[PDB]
Amino acid sequence: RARADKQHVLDMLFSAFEKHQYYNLKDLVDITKQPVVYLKEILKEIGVQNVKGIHKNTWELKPEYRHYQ
Repeated sequence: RARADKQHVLDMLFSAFEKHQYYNLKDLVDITKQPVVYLKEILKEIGVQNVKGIHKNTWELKPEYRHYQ
């Protein structure tokens, strides 16, 4: 089903995370005009969230169990 985008979308995340350890939702959509709700679900399973000074929305691929490399 939409898992094709999932595997292909992770490649885009690694490229984006390759330039910086943190990325907000707005930055991720510019890299992929795919529905955020779809991106958030992928980030929800392996991603993480962090609020900072001005509640900066950031996300990080949780590497705790990425057997895939």
